[PDB]
Amino acid sequence: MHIERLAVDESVGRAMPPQRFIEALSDLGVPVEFAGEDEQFGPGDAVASFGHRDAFLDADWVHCIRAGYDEFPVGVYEEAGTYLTNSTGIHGTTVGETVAGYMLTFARRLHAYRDAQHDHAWDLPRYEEPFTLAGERVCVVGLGTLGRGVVDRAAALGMEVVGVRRSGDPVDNVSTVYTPDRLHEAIADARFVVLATPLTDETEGMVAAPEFETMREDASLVNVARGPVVVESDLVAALDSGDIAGAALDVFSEEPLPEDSPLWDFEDVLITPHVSAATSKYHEDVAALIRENIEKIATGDELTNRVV
Amino acid sequence: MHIERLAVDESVGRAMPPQRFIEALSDLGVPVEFAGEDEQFGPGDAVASFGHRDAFLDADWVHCIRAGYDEFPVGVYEEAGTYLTNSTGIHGTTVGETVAGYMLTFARRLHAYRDAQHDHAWDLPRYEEPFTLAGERVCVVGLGTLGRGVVDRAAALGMEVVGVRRSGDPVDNVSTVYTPDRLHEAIADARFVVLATPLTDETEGMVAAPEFETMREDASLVNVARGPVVVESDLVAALDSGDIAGAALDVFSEEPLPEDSPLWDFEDVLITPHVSAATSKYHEDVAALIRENIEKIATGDELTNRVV
Ligand SMILES: NC(=O)c1ccc[n+]([C@@H]2O[C@H](COP(=O)([O-])OP(=O)(O)OC[C@H]3O[C@@H](n4cnc5c(N)ncnc54)[C@H](OP(=O)(O)O)[C@@H]3O)[C@@H](O)[C@H]2O)c1
Ligand SMILES: NC(=O)c1ccc[n+]([C@@H]2O[C@H](COP(=O)([O-])OP(=O)(O)OC[C@H]3O[C@@H](n4cnc5c(N)ncnc54)[C@H](OP(=O)(O)O)[C@@H]3O)[C@@H](O)[C@H]2O)c1
Ligand SMILES: [Cl-]
Ligand SMILES: [Cl-]
Ligand SMILES: [Cl-]
Ligand SMILES: [K+]
Ligand SMILES: [K+]
Ligand SMILES: [K+]
Ligand SMILES: [K+]
Ligand SMILES: [K+]
Ligand SMILES: [K+]
Ligand SMILES: [K+]
Ligand SMILES: [K+]
Ligand SMILES: [K+]
Ligand SMILES: [K+]
Ligand SMILES: [K+]
Ligand SMILES: [K+]
Ligand SMILES: [Mg+2]
Ligand SMILES: [Mg+2]
Ligand SMILES: [Mg+2]
Ligand SMILES: [Mg+2]
Ligand SMILES: [Mg+2]
Ligand SMILES: [Mg+2]
Repeated sequence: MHIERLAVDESVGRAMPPQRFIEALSDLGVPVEFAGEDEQFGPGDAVASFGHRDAFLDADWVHCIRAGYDEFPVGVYEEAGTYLTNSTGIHGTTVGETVAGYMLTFARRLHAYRDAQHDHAWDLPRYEEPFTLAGERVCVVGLGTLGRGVVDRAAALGMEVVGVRRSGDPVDNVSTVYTPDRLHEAIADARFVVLATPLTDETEGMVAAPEFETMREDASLVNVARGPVVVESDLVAALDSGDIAGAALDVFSEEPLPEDSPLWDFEDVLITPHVSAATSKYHEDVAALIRENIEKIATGDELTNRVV
Repeated sequence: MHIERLAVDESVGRAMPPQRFIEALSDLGVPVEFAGEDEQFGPGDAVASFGHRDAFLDADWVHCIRAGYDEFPVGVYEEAGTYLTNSTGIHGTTVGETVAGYMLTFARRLHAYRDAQHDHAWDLPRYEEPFTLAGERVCVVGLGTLGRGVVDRAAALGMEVVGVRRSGDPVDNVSTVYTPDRLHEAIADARFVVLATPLTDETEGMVAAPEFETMREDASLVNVARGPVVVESDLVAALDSGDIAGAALDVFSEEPLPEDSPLWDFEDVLITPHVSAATSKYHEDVAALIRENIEKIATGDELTNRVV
């Protein structure tokens, strides 16, 4: 399979300016070209894209610039003979730092202080409100690149770390790992529950009213995975009733989050606009994977992060 | 010395409910009692207090429940034969976590997102705005309990750490230690400059217009020390002119921060109301110091954290 061109789909703009990425891929050994949204593809084309387009099935290879490839019809790629790769492996530091930032925000009450800053108010916390992450329990659901980025930072901060993954097998810096049919055992005693799984048939709606019942009333949910891993209306109901204390949410069942969502209005909810993995160097981070896979395809080696 | 009672001055309420601290010391080996602000003291009395009262000079021992004793008349304690101890040693985790929180808030843009949350606005950052702490440089000025709490967390997050202390001697997790006469060299290339010194003769007004000139235009100041280590009007001017990018400020020249201060209104300033060390377990953390010095008094050993 003989790549002659890398097309950079305009949808990459949802993560990074296309020209920054195109410039990062100079010296690839094939030309790199911008592709607008209604262009055609053919043999010899590789495409780098955020979203899926059916026109891509005329190309030889699509590199999805996201870790999560849930919006791509994987079955149709195989039939068309188009390779599909993803960008898992590059988001550990960005998302790990954002999640550490969410947990420290809640522990040290930074968000409440920011609210007060708008009012020029010197509002002192109640004695019980500020706490330390050190000594507190976090459950990380999904123990891959994202989850491990969270775990390693949580462990370094002195948290007790448990988690969940498909295999249930051990992970460094996780004291106890559970399979997904022991999720309720994993989350029950945690001060924070972090979601870092792909969106699949299995994970869709994982976290719903039963899970919020099981969680501690003083616990917070962190979702940096995909919105539909949570049943969003159940999350709203749990927040309304005080079944849990709050949440840090980067992803939602409808994005952008509608202006009329109830989720904006809770003091102890942090909303971030699907930017937990944002970075001014995303173009370099993704370019490294493209260079790697170009070499693999050129030499007949197995592609890195091949989905189908 | 021979202690028969610990009085808990009501001013401890500026950090912790007095009854919580009294009850935490129910097995100390001497009785512990609430003291109101106009009580008198005598031989055998120890007193725990946030601030100084002249009535305490009739006691044998005052434990200041703060690390910083700059509002105590140290001179006069020696004359009265009253021992004075402070609470340095107990704020590393709380302040370390807060400062990691500030830094992660700036890197990951969480404060901007909080502001947008109030407006129900899905506001995407500029491409260049989000970055990672990993790989960025922090200079920690003061390498004691606070400063080491910052250092260790910064280092674990992948930062390059340099710092400043009086002795110049190496410190674990600091790549390069400078003496205070090389402050300008220490700060010049740092993305974050963190202040963690006591307020002394030498430290007052350390950070003023010339230091803001020296610092990078993209850098942020963190002050968790004392407000007067900074020349506050010079900080405002520096922020206005874009000499530095922003600041996380827990302490100020005048506290509470006056409502007319320009500091409240900068997007890239975080105001917190002298709470970087706040904790729902402060009672336990201070109690541990009392228990340690009661053992020292009983055995005739030197007191821990003795100021005079
Ligand atoms: N918010 C953002 O900007 C952002 C950025 C990047 C990624 N994401 C999302 O995060 C997802 C994960 O990315 P990643 O790079 O960390 O993926 P990854 O490295 O493939 O890790 C996935 C992890 O999920 C586990 N898992 C799968 N099904 C599970 C289940 N039912 N319950 C519990 N754990 C389960 C896997 O278990 P095993 O270890 O046993 O295989 C693995 O530990 C992506 O698919 C994407 O949706 C979000
Ligand atoms: N915001 C808050 O709520 C909060 C909480 C606790 C403390 N504080 C403030 O923080 C201060 C430090 O507390 P701590 O427990 O960390 O004290 P500490 O353990 O005694 O450490 C003080 C450090 O400052 C260094 N130092 C002294 N003069 C300096 C100078 N001119 N330039 C640079 N470094 C200098 C000392 O250097 P050497 O090691 O070489 O002697 C030491 O490393 C307290 O005095 C208090 O004012 C604030
Ligand atoms: Cl949903
Ligand atoms: Cl109480
Ligand atoms: Cl000043
Ligand atoms: K094809
Ligand atoms: K991975
Ligand atoms: K383990
Ligand atoms: K619950
Ligand atoms: K429960
Ligand atoms: K007790
Ligand atoms: K005395
Ligand atoms: K100390
Ligand atoms: K060192
Ligand atoms: K000066
Ligand atoms: K400057
Ligand atoms: K400069
Ligand atoms: Mg409140
Ligand atoms: Mg269920
Ligand atoms: Mg609202
Ligand atoms: Mg090879
Ligand atoms: Mg100077
Ligand atoms: Mg204002």
